[PDB]
Amino acid sequence: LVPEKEKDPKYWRDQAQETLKYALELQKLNTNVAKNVIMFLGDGMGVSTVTAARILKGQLHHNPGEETRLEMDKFPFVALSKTYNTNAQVPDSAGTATAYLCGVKANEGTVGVSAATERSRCNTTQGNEVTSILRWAKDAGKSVGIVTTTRVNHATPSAAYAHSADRDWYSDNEMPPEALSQGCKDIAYQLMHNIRDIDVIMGGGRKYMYPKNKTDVEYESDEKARGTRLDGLDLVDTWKSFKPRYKHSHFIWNRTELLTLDPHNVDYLLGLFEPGDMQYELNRNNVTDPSLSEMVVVAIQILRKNPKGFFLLVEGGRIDHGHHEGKAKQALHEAVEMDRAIGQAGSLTSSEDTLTVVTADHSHVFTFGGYTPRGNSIFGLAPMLSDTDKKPFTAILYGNGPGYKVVGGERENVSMVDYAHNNYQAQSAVPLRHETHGGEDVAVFSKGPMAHLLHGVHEQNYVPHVMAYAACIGANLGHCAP
Amino acid sequence: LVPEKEKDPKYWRDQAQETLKYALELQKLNTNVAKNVIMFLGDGMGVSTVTAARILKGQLHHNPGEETRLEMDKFPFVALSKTYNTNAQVPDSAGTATAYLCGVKANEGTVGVSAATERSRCNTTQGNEVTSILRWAKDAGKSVGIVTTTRVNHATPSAAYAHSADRDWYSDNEMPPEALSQGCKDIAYQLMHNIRDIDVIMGGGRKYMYPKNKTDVEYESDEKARGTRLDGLDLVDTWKSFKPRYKHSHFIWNRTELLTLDPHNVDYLLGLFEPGDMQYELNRNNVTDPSLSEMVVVAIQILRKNPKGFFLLVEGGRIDHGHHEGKAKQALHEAVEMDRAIGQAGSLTSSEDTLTVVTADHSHVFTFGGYTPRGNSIFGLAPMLSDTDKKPFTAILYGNGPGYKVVGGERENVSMVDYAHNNYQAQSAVPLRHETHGGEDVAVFSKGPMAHLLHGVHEQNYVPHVMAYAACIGANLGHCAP
Ligand SMILES: *[C@@H]1O[C@H](CO)[C@@H](O[C@@H]2O[C@H](CO)[C@@H](O[C@@H]3O[C@H](CO)[C@@H](O)[C@H](O)[C@@H]3O)[C@H](O)[C@H]2NC(C)=O)[C@H](O)[C@H]1NC(C)=O
Ligand SMILES: *[C@@H]1O[C@H](CO)[C@@H](O[C@@H]2O[C@H](CO)[C@@H](O[C@@H]3O[C@H](CO)[C@@H](O)[C@H](O)[C@@H]3O)[C@H](O)[C@H]2NC(C)=O)[C@H](O)[C@H]1NC(C)=O
Ligand SMILES: *[C@@H]1O[C@H](CO)[C@@H](O[C@@H]2O[C@H](CO)[C@@H](O)[C@H](O)[C@H]2NC(C)=O)[C@H](O)[C@H]1NC(C)=O
Ligand SMILES: *[C@@H]1O[C@H](CO)[C@@H](O[C@@H]2O[C@H](CO)[C@@H](O)[C@H](O)[C@H]2NC(C)=O)[C@H](O)[C@H]1NC(C)=O
Ligand SMILES: *[C@@H]1O[C@H](CO)[C@@H](O[C@@H]2O[C@H](CO)[C@@H](O)[C@H](O)[C@H]2NC(C)=O)[C@H](O)[C@H]1NC(C)=O
Ligand SMILES: *[C@@H]1O[C@H](CO)[C@@H](O[C@@H]2O[C@H](CO)[C@@H](O)[C@H](O)[C@H]2NC(C)=O)[C@H](O)[C@H]1NC(C)=O
Ligand SMILES: *[C@@H]1O[C@H](CO)[C@@H](O)[C@H](O)[C@H]1NC(C)=O
Ligand SMILES: *[C@@H]1O[C@H](CO)[C@@H](O)[C@H](O)[C@H]1NC(C)=O
Ligand SMILES: [Ca+2]
Ligand SMILES: [Ca+2]
Ligand SMILES: [Mg+2]
Ligand SMILES: [Mg+2]
Ligand SMILES: [Zn+2]
Ligand SMILES: [Zn+2]
Repeated sequence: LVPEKEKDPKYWRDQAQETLKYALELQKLNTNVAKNVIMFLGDGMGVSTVTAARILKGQLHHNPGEETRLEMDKFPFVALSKTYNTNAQVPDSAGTATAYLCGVKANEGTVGVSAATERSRCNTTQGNEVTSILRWAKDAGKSVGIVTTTRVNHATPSAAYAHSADRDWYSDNEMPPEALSQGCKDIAYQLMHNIRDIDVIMGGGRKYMYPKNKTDVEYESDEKARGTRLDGLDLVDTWKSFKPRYKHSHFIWNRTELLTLDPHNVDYLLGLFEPGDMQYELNRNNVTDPSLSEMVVVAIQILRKNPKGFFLLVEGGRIDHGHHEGKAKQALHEAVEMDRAIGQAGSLTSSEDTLTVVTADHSHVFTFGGYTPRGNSIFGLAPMLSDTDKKPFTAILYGNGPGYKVVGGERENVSMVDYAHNNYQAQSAVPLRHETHGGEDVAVFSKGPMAHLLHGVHEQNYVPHVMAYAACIGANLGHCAP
Repeated sequence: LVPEKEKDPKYWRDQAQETLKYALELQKLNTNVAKNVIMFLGDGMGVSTVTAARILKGQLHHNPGEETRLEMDKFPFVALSKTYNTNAQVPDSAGTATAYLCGVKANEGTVGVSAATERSRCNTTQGNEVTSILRWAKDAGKSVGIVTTTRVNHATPSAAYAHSADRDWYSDNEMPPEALSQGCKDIAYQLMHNIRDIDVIMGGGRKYMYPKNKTDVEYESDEKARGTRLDGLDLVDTWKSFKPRYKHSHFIWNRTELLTLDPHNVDYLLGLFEPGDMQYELNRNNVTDPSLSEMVVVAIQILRKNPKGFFLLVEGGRIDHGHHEGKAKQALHEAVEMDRAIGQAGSLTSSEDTLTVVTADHSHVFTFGGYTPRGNSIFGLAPMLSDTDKKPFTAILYGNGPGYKVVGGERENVSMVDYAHNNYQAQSAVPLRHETHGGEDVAVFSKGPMAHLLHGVHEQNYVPHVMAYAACIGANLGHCAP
């Protein structure tokens, strides 16, 4: 390939010098207070995923891809974070969630409780609850918002509002008899009850709000889509029942309604768009369900109204479930979508008053290599066959996962399959039903007020302490001297 | 496990707040000029590797390891860098070397020349040479030094002094006939000939300095270790012949001589401790060959004398051949050794005048996962057996390494192997003679004067432009503007 400009050294020299110029300008720091704080979480968005998603964004624009700049690559400050859990070398989504949201690391499986709480032991929850940055923001008067493509009671969003001993306790249906008897409340219940005045809530997880065997509006025929609540409660009503009557509060379940809403009119918005998790972006129906980008836009429009500010938590989410199934095309595409929503949030907010942080809870066993040439598709094959089995191999390869396919002592001859298909599973070293997480460190991109405080290699619990300090919320309100 | 201190939230909160205080203290930036510039290059040290080497270091101290802090983890500033070559999506060791040393991105295989030079096309070299930061320093009066565990003529260090159309041209013995007739000179020749006043040069690669069929001093019996220069030159003598007589210039080949040298006496040092690349740190002979840290200590002592300053290029090196051979235990120990050398250099220099940068040329398809518990050995197994083949699997798994083991249609039952052996090769998805590189981005840790300028995600060619600007060398000397 080699573009003709990339053959000339002056091109690279000017490129670096201009980057040097801006780097020198960034010595003048943004010490302003963070009126708003927005946190993007790519579930499973390791540095390997970020690079591959960069190539994909550019390749979808008929470019080689390596030289493309993701919206998160345009953030000025980058830092790594150590994801290890108190119990787990390779962490889960729940324990990490307690770290970057509540400011404390916890055991695998727990949500919003310290390491003293034992998983599935409900009687150890009491006294060990840890509040999240969401609460600190609402307690400081700011509006709060949660947007995700996974269930609203999934592990990543649940750490914002709930304090449960097990992340699997989505509704009272999944709770064991002892847990209910000890007084534990399910995650869905805690969504409406813990913090009642949560301004914006959008995402999947509809079935966990309606009583059991109740028929779902979008899929009335689906037995899976039926409600799960043994309590016989309409939590959707319970949502508005805690809201003041004089305040306009709407519940929506499909995209047509979402686009029709006027943000100046809506003071509280609850949107459950699917019984379970929302579909992948490659499988989304254009008319019925909304994309993450549009969902983030309407949220900011609603939340911008509060003069005290707002906190918004967005989760790409589905990247995790994508890597879990070994379908790199699904996961990588989800990552590009979140990047678009990050760029849109840049047009809806100002860098002077809004602190934006893009990070991930953990990495994955996703590997992308094979000495591919410049421009070679991110889902493409290696240039040469393996010296051993004389068979070609994909550039994308997983360590462990369901992509391991060995036919009778021979690895799959990939030249005859559709490896570019959306649901193709790259080869694996160890067969597993689902691919595992990764203990590697993840990146933290930060732009805005006090983003230079997210420097270097530090722990994962450190991230929310920076945001809270910049916004003058939480425990350390020293950024604004009284 | 669950450390008892980590069960209390106040522990994490205090620790995070402490990180905040120093983060704010780093708002006072280091605008001093860089008298000295030290660059550590972990050959193949991806984000997956730094985390694993972190776990290893702490575990060698009978600790869990995840909480351990590598010397590079204590650097204040981290940044990601784009490694792609002009010809290759997944880069090689040579083209990357041209970027972070000479400031321009190049084709795979070319060293010290721009993207217009074609691999093995010797007649395209003239006019396309790009100078390195090593040259800018020696042209600026500072002493210069190269320390590596690979051959002194290998790909990574060669970009410092040489401008060759092919990295395989170690000596004239490996050069094709047309290259010689077109006037191309080998790398080893260019080491002594391109830059005559290179103060310190240490590493392997003896055979490329001595005439053909000669005898290696350490191994008189090995025919492979016998010299290879068909031109019949003693490049060691060529070294001293260019050095001034009034300046003391010593050549050493074993550890006993190196530790006996007095740095106050030595003005020029050439130390070749092996015919080829030096041994792994796990197989190094204590008396004959020195560790990288020992080489760095004495090297810094010699170069510190120059009052105008010094530049030192260090390469852990053997990390790459460790990943290539699929033996993670070899590579990881190599990485920890490089980290120790970073700590040694930290006491020998001051952060006020010395800019230290640690980066990598590329990544590897090396990943570790499996939801292992806290402390589980980095070379240990997963907690549970795979649901598919009902056999255990190692935590470390390679994408496409030689570790692929199928015994009669089934992957190897690892309960029967010594996965802790130093030469064990973790399992892979695709069998190859050597494991491939990785298109993932690498980290750049920076401490010292103007280290805050290596921020965010930028290209790989940008690293030397920061160092040159801080040291007031190269084209842009505006940092010391009158
Ligand atoms: C993996 O499967 C592929 C099938 O896609 C095998 O490669 C295929 O090889 C056949 C012959 O071996 C090729 O068909 C024809 O071969 C003759 C050679 O005499 C030639 O006249 C034709 O031009 C044509 O190539 C076929 O094209 C080729 N397919 C591809 C996609 O390359 C491959 O051998 C299998 N690998 C192993 C290790 O079994
Ligand atoms: C992978 O290798 C391991 C280790 O050789 C195999 O596990 C071994 O399986 C045998 C079955 O013949 C076990 O023997 C049985 O053990 C229990 C008590 O341990 C007892 O109920 C029986 O009387 C019988 O002796 C053996 O202990 C076990 N070894 C270890 C170390 O766990 C495993 O089967 C191999 N997997 C495959 C798929 O071949
Ligand atoms: C709406 O979604 C449908 C299907 O999900 C898309 O329709 C495709 O349109 C392209 C050309 O635009 C055709 O090649 C495909 O065959 C169509 N597929 C189907 C199943 O109808 C449509 O592009 C989407 N519209 C958007 C995203 O605005
Ligand atoms: C999405 O949801 C709205 C929910 O109201 C649906 O619109 C309703 O349609 C029924 C009859 O089907 C009418 O009686 C209601 O008045 C409508 N509601 C509103 C607010 O207009 C709508 O059908 C759905 N849109 C899609 C794409 O399914
Ligand atoms: C020199 O290297 C040797 C390894 O060759 C180290 O001594 C080894 O100690 C272990 C510990 O049980 C023994 O298994 C080996 O047999 C020993 N080998 C030899 C050759 O003594 C020794 O500690 C090293 N010394 C230093 C100063 O690093
Ligand atoms: C390393 O190098 C030194 C010098 O090359 C070696 O010391 C020599 O030892 C021999 C005996 O084998 C003597 O005849 C020479 O006079 C010594 N040279 C000097 C300059 O003193 C030494 O043998 C080597 N050490 C090792 C472990 O190989
Ligand atoms: C709660 O649970 C366990 C029994 O599962 C028991 O150790 C203990 O007595 C109870 N209380 C606390 C505070 O853990
Ligand atoms: C360089 O190399 C080849 C030698 O085979 C020849 O075609 C050509 O004349 C030369 N090209 C240039 C630009 O010197
Ligand atoms: Ca829907
Ligand atoms: Ca030796
Ligand atoms: Mg999630
Ligand atoms: Mg090398
Ligand atoms: Zn996760
Ligand atoms: Zn390399």
